[PDB]
Amino acid sequence: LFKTRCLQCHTVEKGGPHKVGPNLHGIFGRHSGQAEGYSYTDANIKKNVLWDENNMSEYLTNPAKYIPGTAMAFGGLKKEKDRNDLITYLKKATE
Ligand code: HEC
Repeated sequence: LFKTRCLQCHTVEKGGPHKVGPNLHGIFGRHSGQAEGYSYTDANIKKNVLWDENNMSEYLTNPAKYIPGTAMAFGGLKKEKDRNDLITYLKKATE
């Protein structure tokens, strides 16, 4: 899932040297995009959007990825239940 869904930017482990989406590492009592990313440098962290929830279930279930209200163009994925397994994997990795 994560491998092709949401690998391009993100990671989950290791290095986080560069670029992209830094790794989420744990979405179960997180507040915003918070990791050893730098990158939240002008929004989300200041908002402090709590990630331990129900609205997230929907927001992550859909190709939308946003507890804070909004949007879409991660971009025509669609479907089913990729998030379920992903959040499962993060549970096993984190919890
Ligand atoms: C590359 C274009 C991305 C894809 C594909 C997905 N995400 Fe993402 N995400 C991306 C970045 C660069 C960041 C860091 C902050 C920023 O916007 O600069 C994020 C962050 C998140 C977060 C943390 C909360 C936040 O920072 O807003 C979550 C919970 C998240 N992303 C989830 C997520 C999921 C589940 C995706 C597909 C199933 C996904 N993202 C795709 C960049 C990109």
